[PDB]
Amino acid sequence: ARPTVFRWTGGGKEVYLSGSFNNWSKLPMTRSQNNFVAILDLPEGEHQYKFFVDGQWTHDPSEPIVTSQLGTVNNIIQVKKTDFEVF
Ligand SMILES: OC[C@H]1O[C@@H]2O[C@H]3[C@H](O)[C@@H](O)[C@@H](O[C@H]4[C@H](O)[C@@H](O)[C@@H](O[C@H]5[C@H](O)[C@@H](O)[C@@H](O[C@H]6[C@H](O)[C@@H](O)[C@@H](O[C@H]7[C@H](O)[C@@H](O)[C@@H](O[C@H]8[C@H](O)[C@@H](O)[C@@H](O[C@H]1[C@H](O)[C@H]2O)O[C@@H]8CO)O[C@@H]7CO)O[C@@H]6CO)O[C@@H]5CO)O[C@@H]4CO)O[C@@H]3CO
Repeated sequence: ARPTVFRWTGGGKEVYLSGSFNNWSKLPMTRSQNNFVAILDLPEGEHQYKFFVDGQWTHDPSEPIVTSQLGTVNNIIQVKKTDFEVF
């Protein structure tokens, strides 16, 4: 697994990260420079995720998106060879 950084820049007071990599639980993100950050060690390959921002599910319009099998919109990124790449 590679260290991988998620950064929410869309504002809010309290933000959780939810994704395929945590079985769609809600990881509290750390407030940092007016943004929210979380760092996970993730295997190389595809990951879907979304944000829970002040009680509302939201995706990041600046990362790629895909429609899940549930009929919902997730972000989709690919972890590659770069420690601490930011998504
Ligand atoms: O919890 C896991 C989950 O979290 C994230 O989903 C959140 C999402 O981002 C929010 O927007 C909100 O979702 C609500 C949504 O906006 C509403 O539209 C409504 O959803 C309705 C759908 O619109 C509608 O399509 C229908 O859904 C049916 C499906 O069409 C049908 O295919 C089937 O779904 C089953 C799947 O086929 C199956 O794969 C399995 O789903 C899993 C996903 O594949 C997987 O990605 C993950 O889902 C994430 C998700 O991607 C995030 O965005 O986990 C799933 C397993 O838990 O299971 C499905 C059966 O449950 O069945 C459904 C009908 O049940 O109906 C709904 C009406 O409810 O409501 C949404 C809120 O419930 O919230 C979610 C978190 O809840």
